[PDB]
Amino acid sequence: LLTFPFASTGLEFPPVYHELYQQRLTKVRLPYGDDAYLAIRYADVKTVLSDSRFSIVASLGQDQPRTRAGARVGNGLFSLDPPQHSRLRSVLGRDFTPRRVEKLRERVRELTDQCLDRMEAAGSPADLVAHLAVPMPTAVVCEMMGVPEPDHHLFWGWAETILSNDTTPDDLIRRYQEFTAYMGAMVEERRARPTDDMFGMLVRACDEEGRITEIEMHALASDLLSAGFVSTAHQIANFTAMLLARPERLQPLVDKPEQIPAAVEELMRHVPILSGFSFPRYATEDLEMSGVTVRRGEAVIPVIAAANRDPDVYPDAGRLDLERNGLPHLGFGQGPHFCIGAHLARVELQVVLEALTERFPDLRFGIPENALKWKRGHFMNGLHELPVAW
Ligand code: HEM
Ligand SMILES: CC[C@H]1[C@@H]2C=C[C@@H]3[C@H]4C/C=C\C(=O)NCCC[C@@H]5NC(=O)/C(=C(O)/C=C/[C@@H]4C[C@@H]3[C@H]2C[C@H]1C)C5=O
Repeated sequence: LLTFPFASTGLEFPPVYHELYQQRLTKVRLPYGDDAYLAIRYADVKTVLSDSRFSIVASLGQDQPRTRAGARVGNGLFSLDPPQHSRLRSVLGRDFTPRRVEKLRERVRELTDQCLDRMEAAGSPADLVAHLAVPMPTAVVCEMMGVPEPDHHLFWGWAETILSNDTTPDDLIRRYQEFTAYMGAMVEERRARPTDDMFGMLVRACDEEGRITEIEMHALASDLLSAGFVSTAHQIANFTAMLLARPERLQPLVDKPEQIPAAVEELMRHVPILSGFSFPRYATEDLEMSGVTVRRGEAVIPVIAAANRDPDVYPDAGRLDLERNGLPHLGFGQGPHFCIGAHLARVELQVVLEALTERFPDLRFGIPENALKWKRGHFMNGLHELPVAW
């Protein structure tokens, strides 16, 4: 069988997809676990993520298709189908609606400003990744939850083990052991004095309301502290890099600040954030997909990066047109597991571009472009460093 993931470097979209779009659904072999079909068409990836005939749970003895040694199993939102998924997620729901998240815009700019003060203080050329991409989204969610600043490094280390393809079940055991004790302390302390942060709301939901159990309370906090900043950090650098590599660099968004939200959406469609793939889904009944009968139990991988370049949904899909304003990308997913932080991420990315254009309109790469240190063979695509000058 065709091997997957496919060869690519940086944010390169590999040409093999232009072949597969014209072809029927094709089966592939993965680094670990069972084989799977590759959903790449826009409508198919949508069906995998939102049709109730595709379950995220391997309830038929499947060995999960994956790029990581130890399979991704736990008690959080990615381990559940509706309605069970829907009940647990509703514990967090109200805190991530657009109405709640628009309120954080001011603070997001505050932290973004503080990061750039430090970056500018360090002198040109400086590493945008270390000075902004990493600290800002980390600070945002950690202070949403109630995690103090000097412990941020701990949650970065835990998050990277989850996302590293060389993680064994043993490392995941270690992470789990270390994360449970740390959150174990915050629980005791919030039981000994309430606080108006988000982990404190989880403690009320477990202890006062009986809505959730202790391990569910822990799981939800793990989900948000694992999925909640590393992806944004990668995108801040990926987006800036895409923009700085063009002749006009940031000038168009300097000239037309009102077009920043669209640029954020276009970049979300264009950037192949993933080197691997997310969770496979499993057909719960026989069904037809791009000329193939997918049988009950068989796995299908939703390749978000290919959906976002469907040749019939997006004309000239390889072109980054910040005015494209195309049909809705699947970059935050779709259906039940559609990113709970989608708006927070849009807010974070919009503000970063506001602050960078208003402050460094002549931003530019600080090293030659071909010297850039793209991460090789990682789960997410991105940069080890992003030197910038101004
Ligand atoms: C650019 C930044 C981000 C991107 C590209 C992104 C993308 C995604 C995607 C595509 C999914 C669905 C994956 C699948 O269904 O297989 C997802 C799920 C999730 N994301 Fe995000 N996300 C981003 C930022 C965030 C932020 C800021 C948060 C903060 C809460 C977050 C928390 C989550 C959680 C908890 C889930 C699982 C939800 C569920 O299973 O119900 N992500 N993300
Ligand atoms: C740019 C967007 C990214 C996105 C960003 C973060 C998510 C990752 C982290 C989310 C949750 C999390 O760790 N919770 C702790 C429970 C343990 C449980 N046990 C596992 O082993 C496990 C995983 O490995 C999960 C991997 C998630 C892949 C997700 C990524 C897919 C892309 C679309 C579990 O869910």
